[PDB]
Amino acid sequence: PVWTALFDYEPSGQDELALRKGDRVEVLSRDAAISGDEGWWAGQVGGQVGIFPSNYVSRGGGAPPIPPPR
Amino acid sequence: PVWTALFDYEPSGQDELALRKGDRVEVLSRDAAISGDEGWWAGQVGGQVGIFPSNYVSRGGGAPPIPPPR
Repeated sequence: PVWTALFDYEPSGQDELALRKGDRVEVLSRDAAISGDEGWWAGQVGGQVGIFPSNYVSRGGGAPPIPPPR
Repeated sequence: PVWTALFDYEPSGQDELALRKGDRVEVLSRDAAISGDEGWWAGQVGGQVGIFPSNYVSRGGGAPPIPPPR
């Protein structure tokens, strides 16, 4: 299972992670005790680690599906 | 109501539309009569119109969500 950013997000604080549409986001914690806020998760995109709004990602992506026949 | 590509799709036919993950895809028809094959939809990306595998897109996109409070 992977998560994919479905929207761009621009940090309004230094501990926040920028998201761009289509980014694969590695979800490192869903626990508010770590993100510091309900509805914020901790993740990584490329080399960057920070918190991001959980409603900006969708569980989806990974291996591309086999396309239907033509 | 927006559709987003969740995976990259490399065309393998002259009427096929390339997708890149995170692209918004304007869906012009879901009808196989139009696409010419079940599970292939017709759409527009980047000014080009062609067909793509319907299993590469997800309904979602539109406006970025309201982020939760910190």
